[PDB]
Amino acid sequence: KAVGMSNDGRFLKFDIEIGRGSFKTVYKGLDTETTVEVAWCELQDRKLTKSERQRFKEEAEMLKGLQHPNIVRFYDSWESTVKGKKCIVLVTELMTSGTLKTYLKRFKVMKIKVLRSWCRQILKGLQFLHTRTPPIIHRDLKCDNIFITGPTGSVKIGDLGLATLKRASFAKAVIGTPEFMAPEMYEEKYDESVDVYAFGMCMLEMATSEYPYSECQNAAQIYRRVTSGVKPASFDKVAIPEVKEIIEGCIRQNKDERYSIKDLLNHAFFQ
Ligand SMILES: [Br-]
Repeated sequence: KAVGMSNDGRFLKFDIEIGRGSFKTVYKGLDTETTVEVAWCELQDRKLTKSERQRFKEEAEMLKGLQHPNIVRFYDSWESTVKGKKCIVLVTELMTSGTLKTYLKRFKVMKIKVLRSWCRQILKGLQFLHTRTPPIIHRDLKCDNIFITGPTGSVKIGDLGLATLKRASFAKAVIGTPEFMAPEMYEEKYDESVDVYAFGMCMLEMATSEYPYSECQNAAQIYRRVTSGVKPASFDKVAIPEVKEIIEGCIRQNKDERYSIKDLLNHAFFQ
């Protein structure tokens, strides 16, 4: 049934595809030690630099020991080869129910009581990562990497291994839907506040049911609006005055003017 193994043989690869990217292919896995299914994701190694390659060798060990209700479990990482393609396999907790992006497409408008519930859980996980020693910065938090455990269940934060491959200082092709980014990401100088900006945009997408800066055609058009202080058109479509007020304080142009995770958890909306 398998088409791969984890060298030590703790988990094996199957020929069942779930997700796809420009560098990633997600297949089903199975832990032999705990008899539980996992996510086998191959990452083409040839595309990765030596500077980012040695990071994976060090970051993975730290990600292994992390345990949190709102964090997708990281198990192992190693370099792999199939036929003539070099790759790196990330093995993580399997998420079958999907993401927030698929939920927002499936159910259009999201309810207020479930929005409060999930956003709090995102902040619970974000606080966890920042309170680690040394602190962990997500860098690339978006709606399609916040995974649901069920249709009613809690949310978990994923793509932690993929986070170091965000490549903000890198030039990428103009294809598909352009991704928004924090003002200080383009300069590689960032901290905890970069995840707050990402959260504010995530809550915006959860409330308005649409992708921010959709009026723009390319990423450069988004850059001009983000760096100058021009907010997305969807921001005005927020019905709830309280939710809009929280978003506004998270998507500030200056990183020093943004709310802290502590402030958002202590906020009246999140009880
Ligand atoms: Br990952």
